[PDB]
Amino acid sequence: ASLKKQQQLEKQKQEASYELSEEDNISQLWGLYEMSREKLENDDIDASVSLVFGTIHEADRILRNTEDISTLPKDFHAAYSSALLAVSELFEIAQKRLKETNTEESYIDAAIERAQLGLDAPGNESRLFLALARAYLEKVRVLVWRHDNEESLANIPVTQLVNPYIEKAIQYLRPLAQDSTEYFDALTPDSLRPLYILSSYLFQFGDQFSEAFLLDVCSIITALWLKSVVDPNTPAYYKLIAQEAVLNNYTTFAEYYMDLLDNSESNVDDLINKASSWLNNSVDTWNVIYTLDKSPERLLKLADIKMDLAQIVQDEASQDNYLKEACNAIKEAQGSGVELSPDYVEFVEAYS
Repeated sequence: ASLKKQQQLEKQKQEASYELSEEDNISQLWGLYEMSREKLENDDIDASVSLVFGTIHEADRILRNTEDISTLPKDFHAAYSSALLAVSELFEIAQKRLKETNTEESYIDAAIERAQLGLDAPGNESRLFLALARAYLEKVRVLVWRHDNEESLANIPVTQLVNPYIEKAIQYLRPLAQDSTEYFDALTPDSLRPLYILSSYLFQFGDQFSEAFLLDVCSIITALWLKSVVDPNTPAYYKLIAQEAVLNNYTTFAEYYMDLLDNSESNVDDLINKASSWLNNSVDTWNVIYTLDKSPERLLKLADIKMDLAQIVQDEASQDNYLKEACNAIKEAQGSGVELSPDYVEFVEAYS
């Protein structure tokens, strides 16, 4: 029940740890950051950088003109943190405006430090939790890169390096994913891009996590992507970005079960059903995507999903259906002028 939602939710957090181990000026800070994201979306990244540094300078100015900085709301630290992270994100251009002793990673560290400073402030915490999560996740990505490229780190296991920030990210994502956290406009598909770092980390090093941990953390991710666009009046364009991430997450999870299949001999039945289930969640989401953006090359993706179903299903009747659906999707794509790679071409020939 409702008390069970908290009893199980609590078990998720437990296994998770074990597994991983005036004022109106605030609204206007956010506006500057939001506008920087509008420019980024329009691919004018120089302007996006200007708006970002503008946000930071305005944050500094609010701070020095505030009698008591401990009264600045969480949303102030959240906006400032988000601006700092955006400098890291756009660092290739942003570095041009800075002294040479500056790094992308240092801006990620600052974004983390600034959001953490908000943990103490008054006010709604949603935007802060999102800022914290986004910054922790960019830190993960950079640590992965440092692990592959810095000689000092070569012999430290990636997971050892990175799990503490993965754990912190999940600590702040989990509450945002709850239905008790009402939607809020900083929760955009754009803002959730760092969720890809978490997904692939889990995928790439899933071999060290329980199944239950994966299912727990993956449903957090899915829940967030979906929430960023549940308002039925979200423009299709944004719905698209979220649904493609959800689809990536479903196919990734299917592939994880299919991987266990292609090794271990137990329990094929269990593994086949779970894999199929995610593959079918994929078809559903793909269909949702296809209504949002009917584009013939997408049919090749449907075909891939159906071939995976064909590959693992245990009854011939279903297998024949899947293969036929794949074939039909591939032919229609081609009939709509989509270039078929030799793979696909040969599958249509091999089939009929």
